[PDB]
Amino acid sequence: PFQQFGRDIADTTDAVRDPQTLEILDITPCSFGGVSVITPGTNTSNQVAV
Amino acid sequence: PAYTNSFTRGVYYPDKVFRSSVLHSTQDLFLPFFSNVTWFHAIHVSGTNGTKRFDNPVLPFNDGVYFASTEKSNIIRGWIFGTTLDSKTQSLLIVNNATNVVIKVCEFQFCNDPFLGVYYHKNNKSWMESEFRVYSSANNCTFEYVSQGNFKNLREFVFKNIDGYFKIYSKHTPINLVRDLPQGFSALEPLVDLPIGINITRFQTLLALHAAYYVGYLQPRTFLLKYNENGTITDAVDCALDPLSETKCTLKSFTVEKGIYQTSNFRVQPTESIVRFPNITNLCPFGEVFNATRFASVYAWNRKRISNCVADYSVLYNSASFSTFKCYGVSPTKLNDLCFTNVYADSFVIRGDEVRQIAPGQTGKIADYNYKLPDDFTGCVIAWNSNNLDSKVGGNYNYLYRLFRKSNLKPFERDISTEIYQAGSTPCNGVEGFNCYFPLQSYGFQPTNGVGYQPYRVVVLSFELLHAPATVCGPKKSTNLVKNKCVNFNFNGLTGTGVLTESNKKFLPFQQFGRDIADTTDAVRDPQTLEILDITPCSFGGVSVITPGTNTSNQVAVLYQGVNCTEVPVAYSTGSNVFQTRAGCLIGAEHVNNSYECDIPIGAGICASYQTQTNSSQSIIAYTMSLGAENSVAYSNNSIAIPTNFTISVTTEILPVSMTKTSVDCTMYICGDSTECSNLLLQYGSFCTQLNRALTGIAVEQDKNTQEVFAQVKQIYKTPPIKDFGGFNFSQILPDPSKPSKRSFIEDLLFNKVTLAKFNGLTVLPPLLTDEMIAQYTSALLAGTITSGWTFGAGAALQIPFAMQMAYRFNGIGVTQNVLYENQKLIANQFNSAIGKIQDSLSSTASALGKLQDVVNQNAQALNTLVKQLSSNFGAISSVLNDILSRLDPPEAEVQIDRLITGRLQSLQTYVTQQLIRAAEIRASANLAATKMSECVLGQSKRVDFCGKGYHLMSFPQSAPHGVVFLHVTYVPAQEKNFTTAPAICHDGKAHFPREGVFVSNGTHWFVTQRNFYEPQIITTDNTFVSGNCDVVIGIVN
Ligand SMILES: *[C@@H]1O[C@H](CO)[C@@H](O[C@@H]2O[C@H](CO)[C@@H](O[C@@H]3O[C@H](CO[C@H]4O[C@H](CO)[C@@H](O)[C@H](O)[C@@H]4O)[C@@H](O)[C@H](O[C@H]4O[C@H](CO)[C@@H](O)[C@H](O)[C@@H]4O)[C@@H]3O)[C@H](O)[C@H]2NC(C)=O)[C@H](O)[C@H]1NC(C)=O
Ligand SMILES: *[C@@H]1O[C@H](CO)[C@@H](O[C@@H]2O[C@H](CO)[C@@H](O[C@@H]3O[C@H](CO[C@H]4O[C@H](CO)[C@@H](O)[C@H](O)[C@@H]4O)[C@@H](O)[C@H](O[C@H]4O[C@H](CO)[C@@H](O)[C@H](O)[C@@H]4O)[C@@H]3O)[C@H](O)[C@H]2NC(C)=O)[C@H](O)[C@H]1NC(C)=O
Ligand SMILES: *[C@@H]1O[C@H](CO)[C@@H](O[C@@H]2O[C@H](CO)[C@@H](O[C@@H]3O[C@H](CO[C@H]4O[C@H](CO)[C@@H](O)[C@H](O)[C@@H]4O)[C@@H](O)[C@H](O)[C@@H]3O)[C@H](O)[C@H]2NC(C)=O)[C@H](O)[C@H]1NC(C)=O
Ligand SMILES: *[C@@H]1O[C@H](CO)[C@@H](O[C@@H]2O[C@H](CO)[C@@H](O)[C@H](O)[C@H]2NC(C)=O)[C@H](O)[C@H]1NC(C)=O
Ligand SMILES: *[C@@H]1O[C@H](CO)[C@@H](O[C@@H]2O[C@H](CO)[C@@H](O)[C@H](O)[C@H]2NC(C)=O)[C@H](O)[C@H]1NC(C)=O
Ligand SMILES: *[C@@H]1O[C@H](CO)[C@@H](O[C@@H]2O[C@H](CO)[C@@H](O)[C@H](O)[C@H]2NC(C)=O)[C@H](O)[C@H]1NC(C)=O
Ligand SMILES: *[C@@H]1O[C@H](CO)[C@@H](O[C@@H]2O[C@H](CO)[C@@H](O)[C@H](O)[C@H]2NC(C)=O)[C@H](O)[C@H]1NC(C)=O
Ligand SMILES: *[C@@H]1O[C@H](CO[C@@H]2O[C@@H](C)[C@@H](O)[C@@H](O)[C@@H]2O)[C@@H](O)[C@H](O)[C@H]1NC(C)=O
Ligand SMILES: *[C@@H]1O[C@H](CO)[C@@H](O)[C@H](O)[C@H]1NC(C)=O
Ligand SMILES: *[C@@H]1O[C@H](CO)[C@@H](O)[C@H](O)[C@H]1NC(C)=O
Ligand SMILES: *[C@@H]1O[C@H](CO)[C@@H](O)[C@H](O)[C@H]1NC(C)=O
Ligand SMILES: *[C@@H]1O[C@H](CO)[C@@H](O)[C@H](O)[C@H]1NC(C)=O
Ligand SMILES: *[C@@H]1O[C@H](CO)[C@@H](O)[C@H](O)[C@H]1NC(C)=O
Ligand SMILES: *[C@@H]1O[C@H](CO)[C@@H](O)[C@H](O)[C@H]1NC(C)=O
Ligand SMILES: *[C@@H]1O[C@H](CO)[C@@H](O)[C@H](O)[C@H]1NC(C)=O
Ligand SMILES: *[C@@H]1O[C@H](CO)[C@@H](O)[C@H](O)[C@H]1NC(C)=O
Repeated sequence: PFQQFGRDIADTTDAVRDPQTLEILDITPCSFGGVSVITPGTNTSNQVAV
Repeated sequence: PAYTNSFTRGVYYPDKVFRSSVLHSTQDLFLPFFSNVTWFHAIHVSGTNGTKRFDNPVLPFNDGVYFASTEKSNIIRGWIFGTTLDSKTQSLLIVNNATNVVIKVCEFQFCNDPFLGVYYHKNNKSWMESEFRVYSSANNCTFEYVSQGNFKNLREFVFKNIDGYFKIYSKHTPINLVRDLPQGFSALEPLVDLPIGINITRFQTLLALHAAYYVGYLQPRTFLLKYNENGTITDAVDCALDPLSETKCTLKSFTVEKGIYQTSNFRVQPTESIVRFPNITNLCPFGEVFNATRFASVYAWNRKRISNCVADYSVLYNSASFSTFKCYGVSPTKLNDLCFTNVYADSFVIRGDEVRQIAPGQTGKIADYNYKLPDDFTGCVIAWNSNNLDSKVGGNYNYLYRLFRKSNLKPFERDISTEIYQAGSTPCNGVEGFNCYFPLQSYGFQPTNGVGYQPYRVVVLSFELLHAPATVCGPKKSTNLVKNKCVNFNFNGLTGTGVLTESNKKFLPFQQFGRDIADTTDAVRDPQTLEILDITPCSFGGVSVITPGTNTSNQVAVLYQGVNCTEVPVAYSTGSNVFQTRAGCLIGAEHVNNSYECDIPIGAGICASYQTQTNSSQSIIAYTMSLGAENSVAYSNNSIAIPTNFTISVTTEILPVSMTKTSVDCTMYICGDSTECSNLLLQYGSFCTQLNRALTGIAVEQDKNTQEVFAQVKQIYKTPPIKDFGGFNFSQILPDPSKPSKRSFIEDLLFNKVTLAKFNGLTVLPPLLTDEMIAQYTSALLAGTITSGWTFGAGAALQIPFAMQMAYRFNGIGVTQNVLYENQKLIANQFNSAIGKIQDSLSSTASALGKLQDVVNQNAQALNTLVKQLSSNFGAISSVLNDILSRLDPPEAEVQIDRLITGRLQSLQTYVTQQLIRAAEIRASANLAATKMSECVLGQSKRVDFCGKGYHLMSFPQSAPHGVVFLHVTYVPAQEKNFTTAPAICHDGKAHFPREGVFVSNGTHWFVTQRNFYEPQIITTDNTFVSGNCDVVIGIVN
């Protein structure tokens, strides 16, 4: 009951609480990064891959 | 009186924050632990006796107070929190019972202290007989709010104030124990925080006038805070309280282990600052000028330049001979030690009414034609009247003044010229009168005039702030002589902290300063006397605290790094125990004449430890550092020793093989979906483009090292499930068929030790080989070194029989397969025992993984940095700068974000510099690991003593988070067979030897053997061949 905000070991927001009703919650960042292109040599064809 | 101290209680939650399973050395306002507190007996009298003075429990709100009285009826109601209570501050009233409160903030002008009458036939909650006075003041109500007896509970409350807003903390802990101060801890949570807007300096309790009890204080300390798995305050430790307080603070652990730890440096404060100057005023024109025959007039005010000297004007003030020592622009005080460009001595005579005219902004005939002070108002008035020193009967009008001119005098214009004045039109030519009068008149003053119209002795000082050198400076305040004690000195410009001791040099007249080889302040010469001085910074050094692990008790210790004892706040396990040595002013450790083996060196050769000694025990002992003790094995010219035994000990020295392969979304890291920040960082461009380039180069370089050190052959190999060796087996390292992944137990113990460690751009690139597949490799590597062995080098898993695989390994340090073939069963049994000791140590001594767990520790710590310099906000007050950008006007926001982003680029270049230097060190380590796997696992190097401590017999890879263990199987000799020896034997009148062999007899027979084991044989021409001569050989036997 003494909790209004949250954080975690690495000082990152671990949980936030709806301040109008009390239910467990977590925050996991959406994409976790990552945009790269696995394409073969452009001397070869243009069939791309992501 | 009685002054029993309080327990570890007195704490509240730091602020409006929650954060679980995590420790914090958070800075806020706390009651010091174990500080002496009161035991206030102000309790009621009884019907027949029970009397006492019964004075009031009163301790002013010194930064905060802790309340720990365990009543049994709680008749105390008032909680008077007023800044002063003297009818001028809104004293908030608090009355408490079972968790509900009424609130009022009225003033207080009570009598004595608001008191009641406790008697018979009354007093539980109601009266039926009234009494119980409640009201004593009513002026304003600026804020308000409405909601066996053996120690059933405790009503304790901590009170603190920040920014005016006040936080009540209450927690009615059930403490049935009737013994004493409960040796435990439980914090206090805040119900209502409300902004009274006034200081709190005093709190006082309701009483009456006509058994545990505690009340303490608060100081701006800072605590280590521990929150349990369920997330609540359980135990806390200070920083500045004891040496172990700061030990825990700098290690952020309730379970600190033994060692020295940097805490701070004892910035020994200088006792006094030594102000000093030349010996005398050095010909100041002020002790000689005032007594003069006659002054000059105002139009002819004298000019005696002041320079190349000092003047002490304070002694003039205390001579009480000035009618004015007030300065305009500058102040007469702080005119002493501050000096100006050019100064002049001007002596002359003014009128009392013309004392006004000589002042900034003041006008007059004198101010118009006789003297003007330029509008850069930096001037003074110093004078005294002359009715007693320049009085003359019949009066003196020799003091004149100019009275005709067209405009004002120029700055500092002294005019004596008699240029022909003509305001009018006609040339006067002797016709003088209307519009032709002479431009000179006198003053015509008598001694009998008023003091204003009386003569004045006036000397004014012109303090011009010109571009020329300033050479009229301040007075003397020396006699601050200092010898061998740490002080500050001030030789008018060149300073130095520390001591001023006579030194062994000579000095030169033109010289005044000093220097040294490093071009820093070394010696100074007294301007008032000739003395060959020295200056040395006060103490510096350091404060590295020695202590055993906090699993052991709180016997604390301090150390001063190589500094003389000049600070001794010492006060039967302890006592007057000062001992200075080469380490410096060591404290809290009895000096020991003997020196056992060192554990934790502290500086210059001392190791303070925590062993036990017998005298009639447990204390901190130090000694001059050593290693074990001295050893003395006699080293003749014909004596050897050779081991009849040995050990196969798998020492575990490990190597960081990779890093948490973090990338940086440079723009997004700096600018998490923010428009102008992204724009500006793209405009800066090249910076984070090459930072990303460098970190990608990191990623690729360490995963290619990961490959070559593991996929040395890209062809994977899987260990056959047929684990059959008769004892040589690798149960807890070889993959277990029944396990989920094909790891083994030691991997499990490594993994569950990830207790040392993605929202803020900490983009964790997955390893090219994750747990399961990095294990796939490492298992393949183990399979290769157990089955294919060294021939794994060239892409072909050329299997070899293992029983001869470690035979060739032993030959890798020149050990013939004999000892293996005759001891392999035991060799394997103690191999398994060594592995079991490894697992037991890694499950029982975390320092066994020490350096790798540490390197992972600062990997995570560097990531946490990268996160937390966003807190290092440089002048902003939010983590991500986008809201600061939104907080200012888009041009003004552009301006502020300019230098926030420059600081952020500073942080970027910093972090990447540390990451690159880690990359370099870990890259050398990676090539090291490659060499270990290659020259040490894919074979066996004749390269001695690098595959872990001691020799190398075998080495095994196995996964680790961003690392990899190497089971350094070292050969270490055990026995000492110290019988005689020689270079060779002249058995044929000439030297003898095999490809290599020491000739080491038993006396009974001559024995020849290797040089790492005792496997002797007799001299025989088959092995120990014949070469050399017996002509000049030294130490040989006939
Ligand atoms: C700044 O300028 C002032 C100007 O007066 C100097 O004051 C004089 O300084 C001299 C020497 O500097 C003083 O001579 C003193 O001699 C004493 C020895 O006593 C014998 O000799 C005297 C000579 O008359 C006999 O009468 C006497 O009976 C003895 O036979 C010393 O003990 C004195 O030492 C004191 O002063 C020096 C600094 O001068 C300090 O370092 C010492 O610790 C000690 O305090 C001194 O040498 C003379 O008496 C002074 N007279 C006056 C009127 O001041 C200052 O000395 C000068 N500043 C410095 C640093 O020299
Ligand atoms: C180099 O150093 C290592 C350790 O640093 C040594 O390892 C030790 O090896 C010795 C070899 O003997 C071990 O000694 C033990 O002796 C026991 C004696 O038992 C005999 O005698 C009793 C009567 O006293 C009889 O009842 C018994 O039947 C035997 O006739 C042996 O029994 C021990 O054998 C072990 O295995 C058997 C298997 O069944 C068990 O039953 C036993 O209980 C026992 O566990 C063993 O031989 C000694 O224990 C080893 N050290 C350690 C720490 O274990 C190397 O030997 C040494 N090399 C040299 C050359 O000295
Ligand atoms: C964080 O702290 C919380 C509070 O301390 C922890 O809650 C614990 O949860 C357990 C599990 O239910 C409680 O266990 C017991 O409760 C019984 C009551 O018995 C009666 O009611 C139960 C239903 O609850 C019923 O099945 C029985 O037949 C009875 O009808 C008590 O009698 C037991 O003594 C015990 O209290 C705990 O009470 C509660 N903790 C306690 C003891 O404070 C929570 O789990 C914590 N989280 C952790 C550990 O991380
Ligand atoms: C604890 O104190 C509070 C406040 O003094 C009490 O709350 C009020 O008590 C009065 C009687 O003293 C009632 O008339 C009110 O209805 C109560 N509630 C309010 C004002 O909101 C409370 O009764 C006290 N409880 C105990 C056990 O002493
Ligand atoms: C509060 O205290 C009064 C006394 O001041 C209690 O009165 C007692 O009542 C019991 C009856 O249960 C008598 O046996 C005692 O002799 C009384 N005490 C006297 C007359 O001094 C009252 O019961 C108490 N009430 C509570 C709720 O504690
Ligand atoms: C290696 O050999 C030893 C001894 O022959 C085996 O030790 C067994 O370990 C298990 C572990 O749970 C015990 O339950 C057995 O009692 C031990 N002794 C046996 C089976 O005789 C070990 O299992 C072997 N490991 C491999 C991989 O073969
Ligand atoms: C080798 O050392 C031995 C002893 O350490 C030497 O033998 C004698 O040593 C003592 C003291 O060192 C001398 O007083 C004797 O004169 C030595 N005797 C001889 C015959 O030298 C020995 O000299 C050393 N050198 C060699 C080549 O053996
Ligand atoms: C395209 O490539 C043809 C064959 O080269 C092969 O494929 C490339 C991708 C490389 O892997 C190379 O080592 C292989 O041998 C060429 O015949 C052709 O000329 C190339 N066309 C270009 C380069 O424009
Ligand atoms: C507690 O008692 C000790 C012993 O007399 C005393 O030195 C100390 O000053 C006391 N603490 C106070 C008065 O805060
Ligand atoms: C009553 O108690 C007080 C305690 O302050 C004590 O001094 C006094 O002697 C007691 N009365 C009698 C008659 O003993
Ligand atoms: C204490 O009083 C000063 C008076 O100048 C005031 O400025 C300050 O804000 C007060 N502090 C608190 C916490 O009310
Ligand atoms: C603390 O832990 C070390 C670790 O081995 C141990 O040697 C020591 O005996 C322990 N002492 C106490 C008091 O727990
Ligand atoms: C500390 O004092 C001693 C003598 O008390 C002196 O020899 C030593 O040089 C001093 N330390 C330093 C750093 O000068
Ligand atoms: C030898 O023992 C004495 C007795 O305490 C001690 O004072 C002295 O410092 C010791 N000497 C050394 C070199 O430790
Ligand atoms: C081994 O060294 C000791 C000296 O500690 C010596 O007394 C002994 O004689 C030596 N052994 C042999 C066989 O010479
Ligand atoms: C030396 O000779 C005796 C008698 O043969 C033997 O018992 C002993 O083990 C031998 N020692 C060494 C070190 O060779």
